[PDB]
Amino acid sequence: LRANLLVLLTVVAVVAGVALGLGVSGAGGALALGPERLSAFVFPGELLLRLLRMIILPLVVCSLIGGAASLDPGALGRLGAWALLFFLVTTLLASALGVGLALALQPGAASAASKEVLDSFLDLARNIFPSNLVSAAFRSYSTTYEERRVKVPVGQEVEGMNILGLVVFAIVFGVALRKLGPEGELLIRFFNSFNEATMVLVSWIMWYAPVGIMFLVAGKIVEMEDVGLLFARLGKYILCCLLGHAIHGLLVLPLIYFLFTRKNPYRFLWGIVTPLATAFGTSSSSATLPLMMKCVEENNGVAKHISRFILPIGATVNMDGAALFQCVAAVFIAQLSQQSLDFVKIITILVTATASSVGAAGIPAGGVLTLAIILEAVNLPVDHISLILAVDWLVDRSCTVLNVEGDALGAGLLQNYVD
Ligand code: NA
Repeated sequence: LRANLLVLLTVVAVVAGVALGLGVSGAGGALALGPERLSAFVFPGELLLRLLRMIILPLVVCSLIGGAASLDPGALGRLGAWALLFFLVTTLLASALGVGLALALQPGAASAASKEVLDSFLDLARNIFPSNLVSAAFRSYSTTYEERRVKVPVGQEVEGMNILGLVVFAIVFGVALRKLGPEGELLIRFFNSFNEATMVLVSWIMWYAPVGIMFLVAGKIVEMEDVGLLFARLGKYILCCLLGHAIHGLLVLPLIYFLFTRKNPYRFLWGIVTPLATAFGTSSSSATLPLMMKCVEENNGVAKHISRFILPIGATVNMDGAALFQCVAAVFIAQLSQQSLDFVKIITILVTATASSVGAAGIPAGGVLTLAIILEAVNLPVDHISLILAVDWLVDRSCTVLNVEGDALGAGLLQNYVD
């Protein structure tokens, strides 16, 4: 049966990728391979990432326009308000859990070894309302400084898709098309057709997902080295992050889903195994978004409009795992510096992590850079980020899995709420 066949292929691909990476590293690794052969070996994962990122723009734009244009403005507003409330509550719970685990386990007991806040939030506001749509299709506004010796911000458009601005524009355009009446109907049809066509492409790219995922992990454990030393250095911190992610994903979110929707939450999770493993392989929520929409619509009973309206918004707003990681890292650095944490400091770490989780730049370091602003919100040293960079390759993937899982569970919860 194909639904189980794809899951079996994905699991086999992940296991074989880990085994192949360990074998290649044990046979000589990158030194035996060389940089040319290393890039050639990694290439299929890069190809999968390119295929996933190619169809992000038409999928998101058409899906959001169709979803907004298919609901009454009051109903759409209420649905969006409920979705935002769910996202905020889940992010707060994730941050609180991360802080609690970091304080309980004390990963900083071993002691064996940028952009401003206001500019970051102004950049977020600028990215919400893009200056140019075609430019927003592949560029985002970022603030840089010039020493005019007082530094002043300048800002320019740097590479990287502006998903948030496209999402906002698509929602507003769908609302306008709904308001038009008959005149807009044709356009709605057009966009709907376009979206369906993109879905067909996904149904093919999905079948290449396992073969890529294997390589996408194998090279990732071949490029790295000194696994034992890094684990001996940061075992407590890695355990804190991974345990927080596991508790939030396997206990808290399914508990909320069961409380609000009496159905089995793990049966729901079984239907999105492939997008979750794709998120782990790629470490990007936007790239695994199309597969998650496909699985949520097909494997689960979520309605088309609800899924295509909630999942694109959550893919940019809901970042539970990132908030958990940032809170854990901030607390860990606080214990490293022998500096006690105040209750006000806990409140502000929670609030800052939740606020800065929204609208991630999307680059692999985007979370890490975020922590810097966080560590500039409350006075803590920012050099220690170096050791955090030693293992970010795995923590980021663990974060991405949780980011997309929260989206899927929220879509299911809202679908039940409408029912
Ligand atoms: Na997300």
